[PDB]
Amino acid sequence: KPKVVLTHWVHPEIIELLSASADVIPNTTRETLPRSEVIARAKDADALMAFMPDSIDSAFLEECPKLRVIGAALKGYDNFDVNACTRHGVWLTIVPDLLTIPTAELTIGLLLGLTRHMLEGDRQIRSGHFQGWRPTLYGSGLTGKTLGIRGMGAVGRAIAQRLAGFEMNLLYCDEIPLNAEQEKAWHVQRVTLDELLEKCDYVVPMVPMAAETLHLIDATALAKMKTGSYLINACRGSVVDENAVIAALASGKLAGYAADVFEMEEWIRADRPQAIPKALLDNTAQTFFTPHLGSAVKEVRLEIERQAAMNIIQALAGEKPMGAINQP
Amino acid sequence: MKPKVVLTHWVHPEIIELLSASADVIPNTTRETLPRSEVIARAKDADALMAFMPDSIDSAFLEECPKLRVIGAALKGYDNFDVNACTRHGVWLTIVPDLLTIPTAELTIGLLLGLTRHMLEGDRQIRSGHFQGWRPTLYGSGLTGKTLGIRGMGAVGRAIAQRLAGFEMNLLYCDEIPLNAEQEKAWHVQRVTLDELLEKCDYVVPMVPMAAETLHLIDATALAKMKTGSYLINACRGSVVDENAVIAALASGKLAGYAADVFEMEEWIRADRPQAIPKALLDNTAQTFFTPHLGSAVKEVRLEIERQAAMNIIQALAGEKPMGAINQP
Repeated sequence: KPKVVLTHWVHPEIIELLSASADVIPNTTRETLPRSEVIARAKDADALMAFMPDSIDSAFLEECPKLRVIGAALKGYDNFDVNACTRHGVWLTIVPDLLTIPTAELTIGLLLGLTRHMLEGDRQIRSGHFQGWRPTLYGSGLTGKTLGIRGMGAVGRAIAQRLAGFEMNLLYCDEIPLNAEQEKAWHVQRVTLDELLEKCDYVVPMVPMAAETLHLIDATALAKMKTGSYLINACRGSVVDENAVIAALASGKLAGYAADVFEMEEWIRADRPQAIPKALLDNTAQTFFTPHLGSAVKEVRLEIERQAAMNIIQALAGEKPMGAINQP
Repeated sequence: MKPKVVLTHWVHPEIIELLSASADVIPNTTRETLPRSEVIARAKDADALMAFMPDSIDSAFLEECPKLRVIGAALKGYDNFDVNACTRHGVWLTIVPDLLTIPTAELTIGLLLGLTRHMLEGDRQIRSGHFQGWRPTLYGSGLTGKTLGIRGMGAVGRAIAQRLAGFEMNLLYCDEIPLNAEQEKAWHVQRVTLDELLEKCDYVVPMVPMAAETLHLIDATALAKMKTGSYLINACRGSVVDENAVIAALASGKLAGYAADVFEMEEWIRADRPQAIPKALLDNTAQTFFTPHLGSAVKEVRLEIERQAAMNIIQALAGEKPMGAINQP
C-alpha cells in the first residue's frame, strides 16, 4: 500500500479520504515543518501534497525516488521544477480557479479597513476609553472616488464585479482588454498605465504575470500617483517595492498601504529581504496587513485540499490527474 | 425490499439490469432533462441518486431527500455539487474517471473537416433534389500544407496532434509546459508563442486543460491578430471563445468560419452567461457548424461512464467505500 505525505495540516476528512488508497503521513501541527523533516518523511513516499512553503527541486526529487505524484494545493507553481518532475517521472498537479474569489473579497476588505481607519478604530474601543462619537479617524470613502485595477486577470474581474455597485469611478489597464459587455456591466473604463497612476485615489495591482517582471510599483510609479492615494497589494509580494512605499508614506505621497503579501515570501529571488521592514510594521496608523489570508476561508481550503487529494488518488490509480500540468 | 435508486437521465438498459440486482431503479425513460421539482419528487425517499451534468445538488436539494445515502455522479468533475453539504448530510459523493479525451479529439477533427469543406451546405444541396452533377461551387479550404495551431496542449490537444500528424500539415502549439521532445518529433508539432500562433495559423484550435483555464482566450484582440479568412474550432469549453467577437469577425471577413461543440450558454457557474446561442450564429449556416455537446456522445464511452457511476452506487449501498468517492460523509 502506497504512502502519501502531507506537508501541512489538512482537515480530518481529507485524511480519511486519502486513507482508503494510501497510508497517510499528516502534519498534525499548524506549523511549517523544516525542509529536512519533510524530506525525511517523503523519502519513501509515493505521493506528496505540497503547499506554498514547499520547494520541490532536483535535490528534493532525488531524495524521494518513489515519488509518483505531487498534488500541490496551490494555484501557482513557482517553487516547482516542473521539467525535473517530468525528468523523475512525477505527476505535477495544481488547483485552479478556487483562490480567485476569496482573494478578491479580502482585497476589498483590505481597502475598507485601510481607508476607514478600522484598525486604529478597534484600538480605540479596546483601550476602554470610548465614551461616544468624536471628530476622530476621518477617512476616505468609496463612492465618488477613483479606483484603478492594474491588470484584469481572474482576480481583477472578480474585484471589478464586486466594486461595480459602489458608485465609484472604476479604471483598469491591461494589454488585453475586457469586452464592451463586461466594461458596461461593471462600469469599468480602460485607460493606460500612466493614466491609471495619475487619476486614481486607490491603486490595486493585480495580474498574474504576462508582460511585467518584478518591483513594478516602484519609486517611479509612486512618483506618478496622486498625493494622498492608497495602494492595496493582495497579488504577489514582488509587484511592490516596499522600501519605495516607506519613502512615499513618509513623503506624504501615499496616505496608506495595505498588503496580504510581502517581499520576504519570494524565495525564488536573491534580492529577497528576510523580514517585513520595521518601518512598515511600526506604522499602524497608515498600514493594514494580513499574513497571506487571500484564500484563508475554511470552506475554500477544504475544497483546495480535496482537489489535491483527488489528483493524488487518481495518479496512484493509474489515471491522468485532473489538475496535471505536466506529463511524466 | 431493495433500496431505491433514482436516475435523472436516460441510461442504457444494461445499466438498469445491473443496478436492479441490488435496488429498485426509478429510471428516466426519456431523453429529456426533468424539472428539479420532478427529480425531488422521485428522490424524496430515494436511497441513491445518479446525477448528470444538468443536475445541481445544493443544500436545499439535500434537505428534501433525507434518505439519500449516495450520489453517483456520471461525471468527471463535481462543479455542480455542494460537496460539503453532501458530507454534512451523510451522502457519499462519487465521480468517474475522465474518459472524454479521445472522442472529443475525434469530434474536433470532424468539426474542422465539415466546416472547411462546406459539408453542411453540401448535404442541403443534395437533399433539395436539384443535384444533377459536379459544379464549380462549395470550393472550400484544405488541410495539406496549411498551418494549424493548438492553444493549450493537454490530453485532448495531444490526442488531436497525434491524429492530425498524418495529414501533412504544419502543426503549431503554444503552452506553458512544453511537450516531450519525442512527441514533438513524432507529431512534427513545433512550439511557438501565442502571438506567433495567431499570426501564422490558418486553423486555430483552443484546447485548454482544466488546470490552465482562463476566460475569453479567443477574443476581439486575438481575432484581430489572426490571418484573414482563418477558421476557429471550439470543442473545449464555451467560455474560452468570445462568441460576440466571433460574430463581428465573421461579418468583417476576418473569420471565414466557426465550428463549435460548446457554448457560453452552458456556463451556469459564470455570471456573464447568456441563455441562448446568438441568433447571428444560428442563422449563419454558410460559415458555421455546430453540434449539441456531442464531444463524448459515443455509446461505448457513455456506457462505461454509466457503468462506473452505477458501481459506485452499488458499492455505497452495500456498506463499502465507493471507488470514486470524493468525500467522507
